[PDB]
Amino acid sequence: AQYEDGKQYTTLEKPVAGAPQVLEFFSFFCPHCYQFEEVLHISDNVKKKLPEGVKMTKYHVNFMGGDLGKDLTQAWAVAMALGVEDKVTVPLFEGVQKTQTIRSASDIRDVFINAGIKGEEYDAAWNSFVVKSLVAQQEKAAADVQLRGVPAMFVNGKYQLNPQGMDTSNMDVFVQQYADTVKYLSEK
Repeated sequence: AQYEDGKQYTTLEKPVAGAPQVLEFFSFFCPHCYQFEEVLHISDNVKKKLPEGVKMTKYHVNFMGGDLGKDLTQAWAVAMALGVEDKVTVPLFEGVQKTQTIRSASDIRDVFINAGIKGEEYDAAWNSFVVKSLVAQQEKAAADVQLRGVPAMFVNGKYQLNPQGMDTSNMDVFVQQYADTVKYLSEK
């Protein structure tokens, strides 16, 4: 066929029940993730092609960057709880990978402050059980699929995108193949 299991995607031989429809994992320490977000704009092009009645989910992971990796998973929970993902994603990626000015939880906090989140509001969220449970969700979703690498995308808890099987000569063509593959898997 044109889309073949083991080529543009793989099937999980243990499917995950009740999973989010489109579920993407990343790390602010992850070099391809930086490309995916700032250069390729994957999440965004996928969304533009998804049918509707299908919502998109993105989670941070712990297994890169040790202690700071964990802080970032908690900060991303704060971002989700406050609905400020689209204001902190770029400065967090650049702070970790470009300027390398993020070295502590306080440095992560500064990014939110600079993005206009008030200090008390950030700290309140950081310490809240709603954020604790949101951290728990991120961990559980990753555990459910035995996640050992990012970037990663899963459709309906049964299919895993396989970008290694796509031409990268042209960055735009790669992105559409990626997005079109997600749509195909979505309609399966």
